[PDB]
Amino acid sequence: PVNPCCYYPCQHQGICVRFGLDRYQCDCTRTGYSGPNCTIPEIWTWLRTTLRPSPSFIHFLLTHGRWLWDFVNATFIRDTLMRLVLTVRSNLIPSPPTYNIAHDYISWESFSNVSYYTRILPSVPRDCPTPMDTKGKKQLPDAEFLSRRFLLRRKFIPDPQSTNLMFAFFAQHFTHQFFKTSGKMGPGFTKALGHGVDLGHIYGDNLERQYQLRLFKDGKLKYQMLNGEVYPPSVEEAPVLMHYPRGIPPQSQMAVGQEVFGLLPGLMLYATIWLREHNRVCDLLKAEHPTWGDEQLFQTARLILIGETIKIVIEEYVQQLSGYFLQLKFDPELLFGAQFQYRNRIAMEFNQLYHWHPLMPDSFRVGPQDYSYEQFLFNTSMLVDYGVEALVDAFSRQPAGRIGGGRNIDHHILHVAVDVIKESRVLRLQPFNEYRKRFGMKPYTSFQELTGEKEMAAELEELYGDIDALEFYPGLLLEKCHPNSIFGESMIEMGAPFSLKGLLGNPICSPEYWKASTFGGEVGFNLVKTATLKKLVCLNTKTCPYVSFHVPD
Amino acid sequence: PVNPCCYYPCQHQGICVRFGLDRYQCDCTRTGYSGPNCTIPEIWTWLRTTLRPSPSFIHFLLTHGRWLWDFVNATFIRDTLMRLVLTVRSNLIPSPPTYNIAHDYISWESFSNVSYYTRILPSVPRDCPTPMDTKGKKQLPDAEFLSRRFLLRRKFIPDPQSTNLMFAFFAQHFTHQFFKTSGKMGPGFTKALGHGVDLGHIYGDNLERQYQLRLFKDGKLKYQMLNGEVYPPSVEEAPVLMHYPRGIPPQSQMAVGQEVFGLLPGLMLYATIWLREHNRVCDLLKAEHPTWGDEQLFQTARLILIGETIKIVIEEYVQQLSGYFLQLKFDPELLFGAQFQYRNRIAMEFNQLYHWHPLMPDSFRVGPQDYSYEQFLFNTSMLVDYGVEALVDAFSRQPAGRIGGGRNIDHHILHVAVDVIKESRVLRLQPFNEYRKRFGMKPYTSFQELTGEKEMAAELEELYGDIDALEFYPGLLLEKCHPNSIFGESMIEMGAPFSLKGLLGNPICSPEYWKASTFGGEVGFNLVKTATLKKLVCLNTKTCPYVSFHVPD
Ligand SMILES: *[C@@H]1O[C@H](CO)[C@@H](O[C@@H]2O[C@H](CO)[C@@H](O[C@H]3O[C@H](CO[C@H]4O[C@H](CO[C@H]5O[C@H](CO)[C@@H](O)[C@H](O)[C@@H]5O)[C@@H](O)[C@H](O)[C@@H]4O)[C@@H](O)[C@H](O)[C@@H]3O)[C@H](O)[C@H]2NC(C)=O)[C@H](O)[C@H]1NC(C)=O
Ligand SMILES: *[C@@H]1O[C@H](CO)[C@@H](O[C@@H]2O[C@H](CO)[C@@H](O[C@H]3O[C@H](CO[C@H]4O[C@H](CO[C@H]5O[C@H](CO)[C@@H](O)[C@H](O)[C@@H]5O)[C@@H](O)[C@H](O)[C@@H]4O)[C@@H](O)[C@H](O)[C@@H]3O)[C@H](O)[C@H]2NC(C)=O)[C@H](O)[C@H]1NC(C)=O
Ligand code: HEM
Ligand code: HEM
Ligand SMILES: *[C@@H]1O[C@H](CO)[C@@H](O[C@@H]2O[C@H](CO)[C@@H](O)[C@H](O)[C@H]2NC(C)=O)[C@H](O)[C@H]1NC(C)=O
Ligand SMILES: *[C@@H]1O[C@H](CO)[C@@H](O[C@@H]2O[C@H](CO)[C@@H](O)[C@H](O)[C@H]2NC(C)=O)[C@H](O)[C@H]1NC(C)=O
Ligand SMILES: *[C@@H]1O[C@H](CO)[C@@H](O[C@@H]2O[C@H](CO)[C@@H](O)[C@H](O)[C@H]2NC(C)=O)[C@H](O)[C@H]1NC(C)=O
Ligand SMILES: *[C@@H]1O[C@H](CO)[C@@H](O[C@@H]2O[C@H](CO)[C@@H](O)[C@H](O)[C@H]2NC(C)=O)[C@H](O)[C@H]1NC(C)=O
Ligand SMILES: CCCCCCCCO[C@@H]1O[C@H](CO)[C@@H](O)[C@H](O)[C@H]1O
Ligand SMILES: CCCCCCCCO[C@@H]1O[C@H](CO)[C@@H](O)[C@H](O)[C@H]1O
Ligand SMILES: CCCCCCCCO[C@@H]1O[C@H](CO)[C@@H](O)[C@H](O)[C@H]1O
Ligand SMILES: Cc1onc(-c2ccc(Cl)o2)c1-c1ccccc1
Ligand SMILES: Cc1onc(-c2ccc(Cl)o2)c1-c1ccccc1
Repeated sequence: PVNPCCYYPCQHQGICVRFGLDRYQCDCTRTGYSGPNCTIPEIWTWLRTTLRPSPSFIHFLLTHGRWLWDFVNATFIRDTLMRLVLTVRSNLIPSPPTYNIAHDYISWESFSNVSYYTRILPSVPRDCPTPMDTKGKKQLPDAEFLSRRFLLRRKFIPDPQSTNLMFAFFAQHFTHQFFKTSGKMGPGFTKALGHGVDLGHIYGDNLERQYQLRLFKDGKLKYQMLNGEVYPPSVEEAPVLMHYPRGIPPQSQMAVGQEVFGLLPGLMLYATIWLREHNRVCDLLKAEHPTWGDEQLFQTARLILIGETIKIVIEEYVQQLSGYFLQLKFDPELLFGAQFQYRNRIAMEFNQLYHWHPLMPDSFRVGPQDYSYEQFLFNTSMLVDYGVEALVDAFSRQPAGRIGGGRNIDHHILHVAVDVIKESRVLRLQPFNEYRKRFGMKPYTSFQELTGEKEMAAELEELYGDIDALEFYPGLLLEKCHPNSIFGESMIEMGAPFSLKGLLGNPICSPEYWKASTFGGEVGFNLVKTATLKKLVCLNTKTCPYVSFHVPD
Repeated sequence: PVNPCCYYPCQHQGICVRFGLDRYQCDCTRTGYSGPNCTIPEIWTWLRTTLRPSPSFIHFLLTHGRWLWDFVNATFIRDTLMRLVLTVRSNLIPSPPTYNIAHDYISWESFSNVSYYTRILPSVPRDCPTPMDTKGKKQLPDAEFLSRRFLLRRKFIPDPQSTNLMFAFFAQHFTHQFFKTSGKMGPGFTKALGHGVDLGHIYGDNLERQYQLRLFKDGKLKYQMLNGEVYPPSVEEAPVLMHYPRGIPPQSQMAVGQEVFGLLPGLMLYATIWLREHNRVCDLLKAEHPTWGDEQLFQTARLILIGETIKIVIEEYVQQLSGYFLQLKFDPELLFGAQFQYRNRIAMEFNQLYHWHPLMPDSFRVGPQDYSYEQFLFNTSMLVDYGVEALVDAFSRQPAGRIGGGRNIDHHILHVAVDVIKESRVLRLQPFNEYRKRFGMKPYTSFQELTGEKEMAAELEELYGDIDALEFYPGLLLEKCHPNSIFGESMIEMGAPFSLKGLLGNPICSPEYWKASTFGGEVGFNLVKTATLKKLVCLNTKTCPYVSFHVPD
């Protein structure tokens, strides 16, 4: 008997449950709808859907009318809108978490065992004909044919929106503090148990690396000093597990907290500037707190860096991504009037969503010369050859690649985008239109409606067979971008809920932690409120390069 | 220079922070008060303190006027009051957690590392003359002299309130799912990382014991069958670490999930009745869900037992403790309108508070005969010699001891109460009057005001020297009880916030989990809503004994 839950009968977050041998029931409890499929609207939900503008229309409002938004930003509405953004987005995500790679249902284990990635939509039941439910081919398209013919960069397409490499590296570094899929345990499992902005990519997955990384005097961290400049220490002085090539000297590695940050120079760059920041904050704390032991200087400085990070990510990072005239604002007090769970756990769909490799260029330009991937990847010397200044300046000037549209992944990195597709299939994610539905959107009715063109659309229909079978990652990357934006709507309406729920679910944003005492008094609390990217690189530097998430357009 | 934070300058939850070499500042952020010590009231907080009745007065209201409360219970106010009780109590406890044995300040480590017990009030700074701050002797009273002369049961004082042993055993069994102090890591550390009603005392601290305890067919658990009755299996069939005496046969142990439950027969008795419940729930689920695999039957049955547990604990357990005419009610929807963090982490003061050993009698009466402690402790055969029925009947008939007043711990168990005092001193808890203050009450001004008499009061002043130095556990147990109640006010106003915050902070109470789908449809959801103690023992039994948290008065 065909498993009824593969027709996806339950609409609007209704929970499909199996009864008897061939029956099903939708749990519509607080879905706001009624009926056997959760399709009969309650009076208020009806009133809201009949008044609810198009997502692309609200994107239009936020991206037009500089005069109106000058007024909004200069008044209190700038706050109310922000509070609305935070609230309406974060509500789409379950809190506490619901599902994981092993359980398509609420369970105490999925709640307890934090080494799972969580899950927004359940799995595709294995007892169903199609691998995507019931629509599509009985075996769906090849992974590297999709990746090669639809994601492979033929010519470089720069970000229409100004995004630079100083941004993309920030996205990688920042992101790998909570995306640590362990090949040892398999797909849908994490080594980063913080599940948020804990700076586990600076301080480590465990207390071991942390102890082997900090200097234990004045709360600082261990550090080399090369050419008169401050850098991370080597495995000789701070011996911790870190992936490197098998031949480089030991005085040439560095110790950071994220095992992979030795590979790319941008990652180790951020490790450097953050570490300098931490030790500087330690200095500022000990200036006012001569009596504190080491570990309080450490923990307080860590909280200050967590605050600075969420601050910069919201007001500059997501600002650059959004293109909104509305100036986003990091004020945790905006949520003190709301029902909000200060708690995050990361979903499968959110790192698969976040694979933004098209941001990487054809080459890496530093100054007048040019480094290919083979020269840039794994390069041990470039980070210290050029001052941190010079690398920030060169990265913040070179454009980054557009993420949407398709055919904009360099051929070197392209293999990641293949594995993700295959990984999607092992994680058994639902069809693109089903996530599309769960994040408040309407499913596409044709491939040509998806891509906004006719060639890739025709071929996509030739491969998948039905739009309802398109896959999560592919369709998310082949969607048409908004006009002059860095990617289309699905990445907006899906990624934004995860990003904001993860940035403000941090307990430092709670009413309990969000006090000046938590950050060693007023100097550190204002140090979190006034943090900027320019302050972060420049305050830890001998000179100011061009530092920005956008090129000098 | 004397550490200023030992004067406890900060009032009303203000955070004492040290500046310079000899300065301090109180963080009064949302304490509702102003000023350098947090003593200047804001207008609304002033209006509330001038209208706030005495805690003992509200205790008077809740414990008098059966007619008025017949009306209140029969109407909707029965709900509003409950929502008030839940809200006002739970607000006293920090969420997310704040402190631990190692950090007297908010830190990412205290947030992350769940093997710590949390902490409501900070430690006593070590750089201070008195071990309790600044008031009292430079070395404070002996532990076993206090315990022997002030806590030792001279004659049995029965609970004025009807409490029986079927209750006290329930309190022990129920409590040891979240109190698992590990002697290996030291004081202020736990093995029960659930920190709540996860039934880790039925299913285990880890997935290992869990797998070695369930039968993996139809989601049930392993089980022996002795005399035609269902019991837990032995270490031969379910081999898991469990403390026992070093000589008893292997076919005489049993496997439960709490390592210590083999020792007392009441503990293993609850282990039995719960296990029978679980397997019965598995049967009920598979009756409607022929298609579910083993592990979904397991996880769903576990959630159902968690719901049954919180239900019984709130509406029967805490009811028996309270003596309130107001019928308490477990409805998680009462908090769906509130700002409430569905998240709990256990504090030091809450297991030290919960050491209720005076509930244990001089002897253990079963039927016409009587077993001394030496006969009852560690007894392997008594649980199976008498039917579970007969043990429930004998325990629910024998009175339990009053907890307050003092001089009511049996000499056998008395040593625990000594260690707790010493353990208090290693955990460096603050003075009794300081917790007294933080839970909304006024510090006692004299020992005779504490005990309500003159003899123990005079000697307590002779030992401690000042009431502001009296200790948490001792003063909590020497306090005068309310008239005809099981203990005084401090146990009420302190323990109630921890108990309710822990009972409703469970994620099954969240809006996300609290659905009929989470509990395998409607039969299990109503099985949680209609759970009672009588249903729990009787539905898993051949006959109904007298089962109640109170004697047949
Ligand atoms: C979060 O979840 C993950 C995944 O659930 C956890 O990591 C996994 O943990 C699993 C269990 O700890 C582990 O799965 C095991 O799978 C089998 C289990 O079979 C056992 O039992 C049978 C029979 O019973 C045996 O018991 C006795 C006891 O001593 C044995 O000697 C005797 O031989 C008897 O038969 C046997 O088939 C088997 O021999 C096992 O004992 C094991 O064989 C596996 O090796 C494995 O241990 C799984 O591998 C873990 N990893 C993954 C990726 O799933 C993770 O721990 C958890 N995190 C937290 C914090 O809870
Ligand atoms: C929750 O918190 C608890 C407590 O914080 C965690 O359990 C504790 O973990 C502690 C650290 O993991 C542990 O303390 C350790 O302390 C001594 C001394 O530590 C040394 O630290 C550095 C390390 O120097 C080492 O360098 C080389 C490099 O590889 C080592 O081999 C070599 O052995 C050398 O020591 C020294 O500079 C310093 O001087 C100290 O000597 C360790 O030696 C102990 O073995 C211990 O591991 C503590 O014992 C743990 N237990 C308790 C009760 O505190 C718990 O893990 C945590 N939970 C989570 C989930 O994070
Ligand atoms: C130099 C450019 C980059 C290279 C070479 C690169 C390479 C890789 C590779 C090889 C993997 C496979 C991971 C694994 O198997 O565990 C991977 C994973 C990943 N990359 Fe990249 N990447 C690059 C840039 C980026 C950027 C710019 C982002 C996003 C902002 C990104 C996000 C990720 C994520 C999210 C993962 C998977 C996370 C996990 O489970 O750990 N990468 N990357
Ligand atoms: C025969 C009756 C009882 C005996 C022998 C008994 C014995 C003990 C002993 C020996 C400890 C030692 C603690 C340790 O070192 O880790 C202990 C702990 C404890 N007992 Fe009792 N107890 C009894 C009844 C009760 C009851 C009725 C309660 C109800 C509150 C209770 C609550 C506790 C608590 C909370 C702990 C500490 C928890 C921990 O850290 O694991 N006990 N008990
Ligand atoms: C709930 O969803 C199911 C699945 O989409 C709907 O069931 C199908 O209805 C059509 C039209 O009558 C039938 O031909 C199919 O055989 C049904 N499939 C199954 C699996 O039952 C159902 O109609 C929806 N509920 C309502 C009220 O429309
Ligand atoms: C790593 O980067 C360094 C640059 O910092 C490379 O060495 C430079 O190479 C360019 C041309 O490739 C020269 O023009 C520079 O003069 C070199 N500078 C130094 C200090 O060596 C190095 O070759 C790179 N590593 C790899 C493997 O290509
Ligand atoms: C805040 O708390 C401190 C400590 O209780 C108070 O300080 C004491 O005040 C008395 C009277 O002025 C002095 O004799 C003591 O020497 C003070 N002790 C210390 C450590 O300063 C302080 O007065 C309180 N603040 C206010 C406004 O009363
Ligand atoms: C454990 O309890 C059993 C009771 O079931 C004890 O054995 C009983 O003891 C009483 C009097 O002590 C007798 O009247 C019963 O006839 C005995 N029954 C059985 C089956 O032995 C046993 O002695 C207890 N253990 C200890 C150490 O005292
Ligand atoms: C001019 C009005 C600005 C309001 C800012 C709200 C930001 C969130 O607008 C988004 O719209 C989407 C449309 O599909 C919804 O799916 C999301 O739930 C909602 O967060
Ligand atoms: C007339 C019945 C009133 C029902 C409401 C009682 C619940 C509120 O309980 C209150 O909790 C506070 C914080 O823990 C304490 O300070 C108060 O003493 C206590 O009354
Ligand atoms: C609105 C109805 C009010 C009825 C008057 C109730 C008087 C309660 O009197 C109470 O007596 C207690 C001792 O029993 C004391 O502990 C309390 O301080 C006191 O308020
Ligand atoms: C792009 C972009 O542009 N605006 C964005 C946004 C944030 C909040 C709301 Cl509401 O919208 C995002 C985004 C940010 C993070 C992840 C994924 C998308
Ligand atoms: C005893 C007793 O009596 N009433 C109680 C009560 C419940 C809610 C409010 Cl408010 O009061 C309690 C209690 C409840 C939990 C823990 C410790 C004590």
